[PDB]
Amino acid sequence: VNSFSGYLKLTDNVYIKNADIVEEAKKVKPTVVVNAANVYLKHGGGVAGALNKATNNAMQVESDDYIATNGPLKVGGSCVLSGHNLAKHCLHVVGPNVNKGEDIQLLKSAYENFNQHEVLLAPLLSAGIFGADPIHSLRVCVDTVRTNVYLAVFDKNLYDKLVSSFL
Ligand SMILES: Cc1ccc(-c2nc(Cn3cnc4c(N)nc(N)nc43)cs2)o1
Repeated sequence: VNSFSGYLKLTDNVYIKNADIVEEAKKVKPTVVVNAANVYLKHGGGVAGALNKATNNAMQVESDDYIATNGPLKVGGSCVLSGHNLAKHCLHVVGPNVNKGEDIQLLKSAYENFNQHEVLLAPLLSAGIFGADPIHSLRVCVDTVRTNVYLAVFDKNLYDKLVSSFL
């Protein structure tokens, strides 16, 4: 038993809520929050910009040091860094961004990173400004992640469609 509340159950291990991921992380302070990162860990917009802003740019400073030491992530890849004031840890995961010509098939590889953590709060990968269909995205999540994932979907219209249009 944990501190998540108000989630709709999708499968044995997947849950969903219409929530801003920043407000949810501040309220729950989970062990792991997932960031929808890019390979450079440049947290400009979407989930990444919003999480970074809530850490007063400390996430960006820690990320720049990580890149200066290790180089960029892979599309489909991840790294674990601090969660700052929002979580114990932040799992930065790079879903494919279709507006940059990135391969949609790498979305499954991105979600595989979640399996290294028993419980996560996370956004839908490659949704929002990353330009994938949040619904194909939810199907890959459900068919790939085996650990306990609490999804936050910010857009009410999108949430209603995903909960409805789910097979
Ligand atoms: C077609 C359509 C309508 C809305 C959207 C998008 N949603 C996202 C993901 N996202 C961005 N910011 C946040 C945030 N603060 N909280 C959560 N849970 N998700 C976030 C990217 S585009 O796409």
